[PDB]
Amino acid sequence: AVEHKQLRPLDVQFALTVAGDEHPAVTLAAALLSHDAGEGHVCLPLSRLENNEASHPLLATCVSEIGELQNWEECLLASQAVSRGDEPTPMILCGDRLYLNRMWCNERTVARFFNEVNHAIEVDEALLAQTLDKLFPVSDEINWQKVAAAVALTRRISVISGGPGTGKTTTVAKLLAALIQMADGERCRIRLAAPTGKAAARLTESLGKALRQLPLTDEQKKRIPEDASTLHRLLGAQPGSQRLRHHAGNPLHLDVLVVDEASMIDLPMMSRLIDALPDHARVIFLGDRDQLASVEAGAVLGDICAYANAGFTAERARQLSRLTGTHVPAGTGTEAASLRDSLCLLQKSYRFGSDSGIGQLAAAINRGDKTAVKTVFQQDFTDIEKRLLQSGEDYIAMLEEALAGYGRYLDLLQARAEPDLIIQAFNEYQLLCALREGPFGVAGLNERIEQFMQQKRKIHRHPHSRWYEGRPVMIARNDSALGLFNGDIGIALDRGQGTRVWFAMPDGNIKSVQPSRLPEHETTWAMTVHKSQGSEFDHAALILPSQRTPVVTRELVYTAVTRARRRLSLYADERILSAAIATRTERRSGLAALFSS
DNA sequence: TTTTTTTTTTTTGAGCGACTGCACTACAACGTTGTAGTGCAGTCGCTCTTTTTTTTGCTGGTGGTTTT
Repeated sequence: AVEHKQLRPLDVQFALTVAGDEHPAVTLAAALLSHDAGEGHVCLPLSRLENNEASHPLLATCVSEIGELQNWEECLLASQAVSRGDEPTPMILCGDRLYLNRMWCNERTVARFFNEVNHAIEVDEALLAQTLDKLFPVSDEINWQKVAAAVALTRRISVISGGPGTGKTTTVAKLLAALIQMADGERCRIRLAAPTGKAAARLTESLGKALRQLPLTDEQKKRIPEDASTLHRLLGAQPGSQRLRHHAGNPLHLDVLVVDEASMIDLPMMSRLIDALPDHARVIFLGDRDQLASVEAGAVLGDICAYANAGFTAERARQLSRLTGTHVPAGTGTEAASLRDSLCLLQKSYRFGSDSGIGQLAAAINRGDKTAVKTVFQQDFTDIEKRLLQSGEDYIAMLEEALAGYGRYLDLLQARAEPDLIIQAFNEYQLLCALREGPFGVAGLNERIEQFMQQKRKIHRHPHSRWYEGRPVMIARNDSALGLFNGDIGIALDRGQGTRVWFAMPDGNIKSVQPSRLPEHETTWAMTVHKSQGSEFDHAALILPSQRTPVVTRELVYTAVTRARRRLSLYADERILSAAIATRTERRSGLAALFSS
């Protein structure tokens, strides 16, 4: 890539410290490995290092041995920095892929967790089928949620892959209801994990409103899960040290663990969660397959769910047909039966069907760009609009359409109404941009919207006050004392006691906080796609820059499409949207070779 | 080029010198035994200051703060 050529000083200093007085081949390999680990690639194949490097004949002529060091494996193993996994070396080369020692340890831990410990819990099939028939009312055709709940309650470790609006939380509620109704006398300490606090709050309110609907008992309501915790808070991560409370000696005293949003879970946090689990806990992972990658280096959920396209096994198809009582198809071939059995694919979306163009566009994002052009082209399904953004008049037209997007918000702001309706009207329309600074970014679009509200008589703003009535703010760091998490929106207005910011709590109430008590506050007229994950908006509008950037890729446009409930607008060029679909954010990892053997 | 989380403390005196108890042999009183002197080991008090010393250019010299 363009960023991969501009070498960071960290990779150069790491290569000069690790290699030192060794050959320049080890220096170039360590620099390329550190640069690929900085971008998020877990493994480094030796074929790319051999072919796509111009210094390869130079390093071939620099080495001098009896065997001449023609292979990269002998040249790396001749140095004291690369071993086969026995000596405590920083770099590990085992399967013709060079990685770091920590990444190799976490990759082998994930492969051992998903290849060996995932055994089959044998339960009664008749009572499970009766609970699935009494919980799921649809029994006429094939329902993927029933098969997902059956394959999650059958095996210990299970991964549920599904997009937004497909009823994943209802599937988790039916799964937990059948889990408690199956084991009556056995105690079940259900635990819920989330990577972020706002997604944890959404998970708590969604599972509460899903489990209060289903009929339970007096002892069944006692075994309701209490709360969803952060992954740093469940394992006991400290700010100063990396020492965990449940690292390797005492595991977490849990029975079943549901980890929501596994797409934002990186490889070290996944390995630290795996090392904390006991030998009897059953873990259910949630997340989308085609969603955006993790925050730090690593891609766990994508490399897990890459084998979901092959299908199930021959025996597992008959097992699912005996459990669900319907016709479950089988997958052709068998490469890894445990991982292909533990996976599932959700295709039937309940909040949107084939009549809406949003789901068809989300299905056409993973396909070629001409499928997306055909999806936007014919009749637009009264849901998706596309506006070309090339010059300043297109920018003025985009701001004019954003005026109509925030029209109900400004109407409720000018009419001096209750703040709850103001927050409910603001949570229906949302702009999503890629970058932060410049003319195309967060700070550009926020300042342009503030200048446009200063121009037209819609929002009065004092230049020296910085806390005018009607500014939307968002928090950047968590604050458990105030009850607000990262990614929560607040609207500043004057109720009569002064300019205070109202936040919409997930418990149904509204909280008025002083702006002096806010730890962080950033203007949120246009959110980044990485920071808008977990939330949902009724009318989303994606804005992509004209300059080519590695942020705008297939998963970014997919998360921008799946962010919209009903209406979605686009402001991008044709060439940028055509090139962003083909350029997929691939992350090289050794999971595809370890799961194939 | 984007971005995630997190609130639990800990530990710290040792050498010098005496008190007391049990073992251990030397030697005189009545072969054996009681009294005396010393060695070794467990247990315990105790105790660890005091303080102040200065040259630096007021504007030393074409120097000089502030409004359009």
